[PDB]
Amino acid sequence: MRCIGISNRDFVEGVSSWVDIVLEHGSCVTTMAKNKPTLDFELIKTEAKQPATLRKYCIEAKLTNTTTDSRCPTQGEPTLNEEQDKRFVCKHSMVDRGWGNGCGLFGKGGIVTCAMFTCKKNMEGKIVQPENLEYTVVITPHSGEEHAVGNDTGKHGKEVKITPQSSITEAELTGYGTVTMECSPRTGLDFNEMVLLQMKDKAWLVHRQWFLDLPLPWLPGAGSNWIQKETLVTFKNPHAKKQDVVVLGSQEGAMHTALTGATEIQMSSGNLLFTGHLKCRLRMDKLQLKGMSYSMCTGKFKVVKEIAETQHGTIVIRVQYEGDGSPCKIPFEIMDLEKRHVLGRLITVNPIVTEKDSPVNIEAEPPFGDSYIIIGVEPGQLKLDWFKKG
Amino acid sequence: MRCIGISNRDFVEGVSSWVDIVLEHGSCVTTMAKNKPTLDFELIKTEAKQPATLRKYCIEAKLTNTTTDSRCPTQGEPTLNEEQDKRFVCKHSMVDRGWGNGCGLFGKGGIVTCAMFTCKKNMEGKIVQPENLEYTVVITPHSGEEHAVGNDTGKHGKEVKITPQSSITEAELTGYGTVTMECSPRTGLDFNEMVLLQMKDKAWLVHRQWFLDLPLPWLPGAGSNWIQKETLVTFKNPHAKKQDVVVLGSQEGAMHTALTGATEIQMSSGNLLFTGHLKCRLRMDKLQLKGMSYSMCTGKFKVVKEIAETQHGTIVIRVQYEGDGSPCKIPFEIMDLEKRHVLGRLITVNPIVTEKDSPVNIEAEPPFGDSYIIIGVEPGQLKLDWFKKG
Ligand SMILES: CC(=O)N[C@@H]1[C@@H](O)[C@H](O)[C@@H](CO)O[C@@H]1O
Ligand SMILES: CC(=O)N[C@@H]1[C@@H](O)[C@H](O)[C@@H](CO)O[C@@H]1O
Ligand SMILES: CC(=O)N[C@@H]1[C@@H](O)[C@H](O)[C@@H](CO)O[C@@H]1O
Ligand SMILES: CC(=O)N[C@@H]1[C@@H](O)[C@H](O)[C@@H](CO)O[C@@H]1O
Repeated sequence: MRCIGISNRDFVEGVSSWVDIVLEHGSCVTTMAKNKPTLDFELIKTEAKQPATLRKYCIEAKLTNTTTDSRCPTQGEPTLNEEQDKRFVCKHSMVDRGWGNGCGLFGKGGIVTCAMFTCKKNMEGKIVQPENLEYTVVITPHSGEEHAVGNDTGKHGKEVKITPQSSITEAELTGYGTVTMECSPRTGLDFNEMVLLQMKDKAWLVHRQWFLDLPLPWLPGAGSNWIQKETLVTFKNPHAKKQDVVVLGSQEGAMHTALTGATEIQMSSGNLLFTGHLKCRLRMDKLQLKGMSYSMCTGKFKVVKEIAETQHGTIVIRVQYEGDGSPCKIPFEIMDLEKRHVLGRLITVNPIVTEKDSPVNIEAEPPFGDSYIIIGVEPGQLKLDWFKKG
Repeated sequence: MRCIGISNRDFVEGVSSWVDIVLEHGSCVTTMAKNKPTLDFELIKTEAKQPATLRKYCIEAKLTNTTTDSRCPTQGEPTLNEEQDKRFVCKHSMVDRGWGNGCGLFGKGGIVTCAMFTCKKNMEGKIVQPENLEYTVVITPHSGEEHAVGNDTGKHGKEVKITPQSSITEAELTGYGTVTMECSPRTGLDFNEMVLLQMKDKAWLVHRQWFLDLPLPWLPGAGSNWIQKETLVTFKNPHAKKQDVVVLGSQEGAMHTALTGATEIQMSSGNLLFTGHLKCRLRMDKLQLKGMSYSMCTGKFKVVKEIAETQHGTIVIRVQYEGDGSPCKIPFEIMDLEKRHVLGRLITVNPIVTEKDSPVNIEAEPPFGDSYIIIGVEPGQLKLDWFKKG
């Protein structure tokens, strides 16, 4: 009864067997099948089991251990062994030389300045495969338990992992039997032309060329010497006196700007927010209603909570049984105004009392306008008035 | 003799009195005036004596102490006292509510999330006034001291501060008298439409509107609640379940990108690199050559260093006096090939020996092509061959 409360809910009625449903983060589905239990379905997680790094980008660097080799006007070209260390970034320039700084001659002497580049912070691009993602789905049967209604905690339901690969999941719905699932990872957005870009806790789904065209230092998906370090390094020699080098500073904020609200996916508890869909097929044949032998409850009920309408025109009520028959079925029927002609269906099918002092929640779909909610049988049979919106 | 060695040097000859010169970081000037000492001029610093902050921009923020007030479908509008704390950033949104999360009703209940914004790192924009800047200039007379040549240390010269305001500086050139200065801060780049933007050690000179159009949080030049914090804050409520807020991350690298090589000024030793010019007028009347009574040196000399050409066609030589007359003037003349007709002028005017064993440097301008450098008088008078470039 977890979908109750939730606006993006979806009512799906089975046949007489198989049922089709579509799940997506934030959406919920309630299935109905006749002679079968009502079930709530919700996609709770999407896990990537160690994908792949297309590339890694440095977004914040260091610049240290600066060295330099400067020749005299005559002495020719500068040389630093650092010019081979691929961790260093270098650049040649000329500077004035003369008696004043160690040369017999006067003129431009060459220089070469190098500095070790070090990455402080980075982001990674990953290649995603629905097929290979692992999905976690929660099934919560409409048992009517005193605390079932919209309980976002998971103890009222079974958690199922749908391995695109490994395949076809089966489920133990305690006291109700077994159900089966066979889903298909759906989605618009072509995925093999997209990339999961992670920056700490955040992460979007970008295109491939856009990601690869990124003007930043990088390491192969497969550190070993960053590539294109100059993108973040600058050399300066304004007055032909000496040459300085400097980094550019975190491109973190810069990146976010470029990712302006793109397909973000970032983080539902250090976890993924799957982009689109999950079409499934459910088979209930191995499932069965609970308590179809039970006696009709003959005692009277008392409204413990209060008929409250859901965003979809259904009503939810919580009653308490004070009779002496438990376990027993709850006499529930929705009638019209001339008291005779049933006008509404139960969503929480086959309502039953399990314990004297344990309330029972029931969701029903009353007709539009004026109706009656008759709980129990006379004696003190409850007759509640209801008017439906619109 | 500090300008010797330096490519951006500038030779300026006085009259018979006043002289005009232009200084700029990296450039050097050598002045000559006849019956007057040769002097080297160099603008070493430019100091801003506590300018003004037009505005201050936050380029890196925090987001903490997150709070929220969420009403039930019925309860109406959300309210947080944080909505008044100008340190907090807030945003209203709606979320699904129902029995499952604390409401008797079902529907959208309003929420309002707020979080305290804190600036981690910032940059300031300052309004610059040449007039009011203070300039430091080094005057280094061509004394010919054994270590004078291009000595970038300042002990061979006087440091003078030219206060645009306070005004007209006077100078004590020990043993040489006094000289005077009256400069004018020049520059293209209109300054009252520009701004000095500082980011730590770095700093450029940007335009006013560009600086003010900056899409970042800011504090008045005259903290008291940053303005436009949202520029760095984002709110999200994907599934109508809860609303999260998040900052955007350092815009440091982003800024640098936007400042692509603009008029940088950043840092010559935690100091300014003045953008353009400084036109001055020098009066030497109160100056005088040194040792114009001295005897002609009669003894012989020895070349201690070695005639070496400067980037401007001048030559520099260092000799040592072995005679017995000191203090005395050094017999120096440049002749042509038929040994009789002086072809070159001295830059280091009135060369004199001050101590037997203390070498003397002399800079001279030999004619183009073949010439003679005759040092001393016969006996062992030095006759050196020289060929001039081009
Ligand atoms: C090989 C070398 O140059 N070592 C120095 C190290 O001693 C120093 O702590 C560091 C910070 O300046 O720079 C270099 O790592
Ligand atoms: C949402 C709600 O009704 N609260 C209940 C809570 O009292 C109980 O501890 C838990 C276990 O069944 O389920 C829900 O969390
Ligand atoms: C007024 C208030 O909420 N105090 C808490 C403080 O105790 C805590 O250390 C900090 C970090 O979470 O957040 C807030 O400052
Ligand atoms: C550049 C050069 O010739 N070095 C000298 C140095 O020997 C001396 O200590 C100092 C003081 O006069 O002047 C210069 O620094």
